[PDB]
Amino acid sequence: LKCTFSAPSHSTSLLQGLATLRAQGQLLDVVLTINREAFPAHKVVLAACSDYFRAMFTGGMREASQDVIELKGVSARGLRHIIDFAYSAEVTLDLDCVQDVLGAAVFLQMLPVVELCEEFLKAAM
Amino acid sequence: LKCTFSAPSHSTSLLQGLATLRAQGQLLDVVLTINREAFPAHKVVLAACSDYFRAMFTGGMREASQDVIELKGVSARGLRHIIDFAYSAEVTLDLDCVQDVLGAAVFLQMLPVVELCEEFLKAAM
Repeated sequence: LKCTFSAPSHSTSLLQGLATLRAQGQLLDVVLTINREAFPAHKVVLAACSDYFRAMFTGGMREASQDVIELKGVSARGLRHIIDFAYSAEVTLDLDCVQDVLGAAVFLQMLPVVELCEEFLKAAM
Repeated sequence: LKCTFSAPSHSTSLLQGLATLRAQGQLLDVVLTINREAFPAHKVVLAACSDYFRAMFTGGMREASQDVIELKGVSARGLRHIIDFAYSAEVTLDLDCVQDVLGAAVFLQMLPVVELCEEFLKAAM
């Protein structure tokens, strides 16, 4: 009588739970820094939706093991939006911030955010 | 012109990413044990879908600071299914294992699994 059952709302509920844990400052295990600005996160969450972060945290230049990692290559504002996306599946865009977000999304290999930025640009033009 | 966009596929892709990281043995930060059987996991994933694990890993219990935690009273077979559900949104049930899985889901407050066990048992009879 063996049968497999699925819970279609589970991935959404799990994502919401991850975001409430970050907001409560709980179980965090990395702080990414851009210049002097600090971005706390869960390595496993970022690794699960970006092959860039996955490579960084599961191999790496001895940064894989660090608790505080200086991130080069994107703007601080871009990184802020990308992390908030990882925990929410959403991004809030305007023409002032889209350069930062889109550049960061390409660099950090988060194609769904690239596509959302392109949708925004079609509408804003 | 300011607008929020969402990616409906993100929570599903993220869940899949978490599952592949557990399968590769990557970024794990807890081992639960039942009679010396080891169950590795990511605390933040278990905490994001069970109020029991969230209390254990974020609270003032002695367990909150332990990397290896003994789960007294809990079914080892049941725990296996519960953790696999956390990472997959699925459970595979039959009449041989369902009692273990239901009992562990109730104890560990994995509420969707309780419902799925009840649905299987209602169908089986």
